[PDB]
Amino acid sequence: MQEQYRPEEIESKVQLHWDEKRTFEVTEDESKEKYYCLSMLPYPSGRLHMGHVRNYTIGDVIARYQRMLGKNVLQPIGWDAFGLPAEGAAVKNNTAPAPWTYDNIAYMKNQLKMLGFGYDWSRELATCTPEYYRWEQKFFTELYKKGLVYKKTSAVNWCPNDQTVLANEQVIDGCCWRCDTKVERKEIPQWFIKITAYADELLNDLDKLDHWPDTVKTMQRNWIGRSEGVEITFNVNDYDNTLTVYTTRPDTFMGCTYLAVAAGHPLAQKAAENNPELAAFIDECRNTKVAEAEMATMEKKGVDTGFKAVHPLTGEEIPVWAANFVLMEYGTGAVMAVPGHDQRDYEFASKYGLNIKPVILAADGSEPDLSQQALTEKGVLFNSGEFNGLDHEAAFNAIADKLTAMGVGERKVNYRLRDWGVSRQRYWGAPIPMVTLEDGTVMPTPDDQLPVILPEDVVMDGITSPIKADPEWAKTTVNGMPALRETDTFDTFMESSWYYARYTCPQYKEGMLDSEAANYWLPVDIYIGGIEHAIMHLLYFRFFHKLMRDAGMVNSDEPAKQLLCQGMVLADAFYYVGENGERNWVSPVDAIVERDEKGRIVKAKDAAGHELVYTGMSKMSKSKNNGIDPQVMVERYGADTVRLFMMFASPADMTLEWQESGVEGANRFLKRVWKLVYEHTAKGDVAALNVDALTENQKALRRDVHKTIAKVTDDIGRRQTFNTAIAAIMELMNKLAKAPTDGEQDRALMQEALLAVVRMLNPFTPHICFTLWQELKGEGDIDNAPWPVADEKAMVEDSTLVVVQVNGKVRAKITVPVDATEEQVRERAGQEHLVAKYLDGVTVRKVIYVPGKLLNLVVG
RNA sequence: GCCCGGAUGGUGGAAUCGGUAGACACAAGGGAUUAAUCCCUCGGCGCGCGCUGUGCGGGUUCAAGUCCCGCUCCGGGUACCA
Ligand SMILES: CC(C)C[C@H](N)C(=O)NS(=O)(=O)OC[C@H]1O[C@@H](n2cnc3c(N)ncnc32)[C@H](O)[C@@H]1O
Ligand SMILES: CCC[C@H](N)C(=O)N[C@@H]1[C@H](O)[C@@H](CO)O[C@H]1n1cnc2c(N)ncnc21
Ligand SMILES: [Mg+2]
Ligand SMILES: [Zn+2]
Repeated sequence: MQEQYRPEEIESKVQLHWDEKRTFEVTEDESKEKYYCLSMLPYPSGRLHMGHVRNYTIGDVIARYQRMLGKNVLQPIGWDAFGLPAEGAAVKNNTAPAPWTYDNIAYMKNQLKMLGFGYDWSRELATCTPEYYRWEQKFFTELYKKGLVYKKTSAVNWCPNDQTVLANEQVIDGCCWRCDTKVERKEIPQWFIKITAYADELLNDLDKLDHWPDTVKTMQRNWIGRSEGVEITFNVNDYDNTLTVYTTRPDTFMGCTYLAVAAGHPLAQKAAENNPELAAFIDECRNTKVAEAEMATMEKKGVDTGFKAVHPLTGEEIPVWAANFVLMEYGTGAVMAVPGHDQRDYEFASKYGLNIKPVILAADGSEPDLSQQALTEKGVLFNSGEFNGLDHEAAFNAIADKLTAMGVGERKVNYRLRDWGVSRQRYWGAPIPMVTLEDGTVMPTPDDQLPVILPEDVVMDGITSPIKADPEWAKTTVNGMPALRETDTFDTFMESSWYYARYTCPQYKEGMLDSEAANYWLPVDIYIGGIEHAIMHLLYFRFFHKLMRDAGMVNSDEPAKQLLCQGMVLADAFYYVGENGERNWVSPVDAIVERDEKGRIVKAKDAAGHELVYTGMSKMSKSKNNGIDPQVMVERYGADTVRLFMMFASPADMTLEWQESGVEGANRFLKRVWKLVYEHTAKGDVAALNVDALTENQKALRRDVHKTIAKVTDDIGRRQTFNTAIAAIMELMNKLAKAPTDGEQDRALMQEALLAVVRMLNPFTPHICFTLWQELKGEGDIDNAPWPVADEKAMVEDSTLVVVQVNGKVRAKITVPVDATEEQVRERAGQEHLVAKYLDGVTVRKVIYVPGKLLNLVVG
């Protein structure tokens, strides 16, 4: 062992030992107890950033911790290879998307190995290979035959000149980010999977997931949005077709003064032939972007349709209106509007001067005041004909039964959750196995023709997909006649919805899953990822597990037992507009900045000379070009230093703002650990520790060693608060530094401490601890060595601290024996001069005493 | 807009079940050997003391960073970024 700590010589040597001896490669061992520690697989963007490093350091800490407890730990790593960013970069760099992705996988694999995460590299998966996507294609065709797949029309962003589908990200400030023209909605047929079939199952099973956080669960409940209500049907005067509308407040039905409808309705098109102003409004709604954010934020405009719907109960003609806020997707694409008891409809009725009818009494039983706002609260009916006097429950059922009896109404469970649309029209994705014959009939691709392989060797113009551009690729022969297979590709969430299952048997050529291997590992014990995936991915993740369960592939009802949603690693984001209106995102390292007195950014230039637009802090990504590469810091300070800093800076779940300051404390700390072991082991071997032959200084030191083990085991195991665990070890290291190591009992005690401390740091800093474990002469490799257990006899306290307050404010602190009564604490508290100062000339009104913790004397 | 989080010294954070606010670190200042290491000071205002202090305004309690009511600002998601 050298005196100086040199990471460059140590770390690469230890990583080679793990690869050659195959330390973290594991099989389905029936003797050992299993632990599946899963981190979410990355998109191969190009470089890693500190967002990636935080995610995988957390998982490797848990995987190494659980390994030391004596369990067969599976920590897999793969690649979510398909995606949009591969296509844009391929055209820009003059390559195909396939080789761009494999080079990024090659680069990032090296970075992960250099960081030294104990992964099972034998179970590696690239989702862009046909070995992977063959089984989801096979699963999709099986899903179609069960009746869980269907085709329908859906709104899509469409740049009209180029004639290509754009994503939400590619639209910016109205116009399209490539060319100068406004983006429009286009109705296009697409494949959907019936996730709403499993709506109640996904919703109700959140109760069983007790080890998931309430942040994620409450978000999913509100996303699914189950809702029991009534679909009311209407007739129109000079129009044949009926208008059906959904509502959760049928009690307020007698106060319905008008009806609102979305722009893409048959009634709106019928009326727009004669009416020129309505025709102008419908063509304006093309510019409405496909996103809930910009749909709600815009001003709630509208125009009168002209047609008059007949209110079934009152018999009154009410005007139909067009509107922006009326979603085509949610409900029936049409609503009853009660402005008297809905804040959205009140604003609409106030603007355009529609009738505002009050039909619900206030809490007191008096008529409502609707001069300022609507009365959203539920109550007793008035101004409702026969339904007057009824409460909310009776009014709901009475108007439901009436409209059911009339035959223009029905009770229905409605979900906010829509069906999962999986058709994309880009190249770099798994092809959808569906075939349109010469007949005209559409049917699944047969089993002999699976997998429908995507051709990797291609050239891309940028506008159209090469598989779509070439008409020869689509050709095939099914049922003894020509046919055209689907050129649309899958959503990238499809590949990430079952990758966790495929890790159990990735080289299994027989089917989608080997059930012996799958049921051994599954369900997942801990699933670590971003809070960014709270809803979207995690809902598909769960949904897809239930489909595989119903297929008879897996036993468990839920895929993951525990979820650890780490906070986002944030960073500043800057950009300047290019020559042809293209957003060039500049990195914070390049950007020269002039700050405010408070800290906020005011101006923003770069090295060249562009006025950069500051878009606040945001998550690190290649999209906004604000990711910070760990390769510089790893080569400077070492992987262990980088890893330790990410865990020490903040607790896992909390959102971190990235900063370079703090890294030097981790490097200095590892030098202090190295120095203390160097000075200890240089003296030589040690004697056997006599437990009951120690001084009070030696007894107290050993108490702190075992108390740190109890804290660090709890902080990692239960709490996942790694910053408090690392801080607890830093305290113990400072006490061990000050402790003298002269005699036999001192060095015997120092052996026990250093063996414990090196084991507790092994999860965080595995490279340095592997080296130090051999120098302390421990049994075998540290990776397989057992986790330290605290001794209950060693941690016994003789006395306890007690704080002495006077009217809440602290005046004294005293040491008192553990087994001590309230009177004994009061007597000791009286002897203190700072306590007795505020007790003179005043009476003790009340005495509060927390056993062995606090005393608060309330004084007049 | 809607849903879910966050705000604590110059800085990242600790206080685990309402009970000592600032552990453990970084940055800064000064000292001590002669880049590296070890010491000292470190929320604010006026001392081996007193008041005050956890984004802003109220409230409950013997006691509030923690619980309650009303806001501000900052982040995540918002169905084609992954
Ligand atoms: C399952 C599948 C849908 C996952 C998908 N392939 C994916 O997300 N790929 S990835 O490359 O963007 O990320 C991989 C992991 O890293 C986390 N992460 C990313 N950015 C940050 C950040 N700024 N801060 C913290 N964590 C981040 C992210 O949540 C994920 O767990
Ligand atoms: C309180 C007065 C009645 C009120 N006016 C009402 O009918 N509300 C509908 C229902 O009560 C609620 C369910 O979430 O959303 C509304 N709703 C139903 N479909 C849609 C849609 N497509 N778009 C926007 N909101 C909708
Ligand atoms: Mg602050
Ligand atoms: Zn365009």
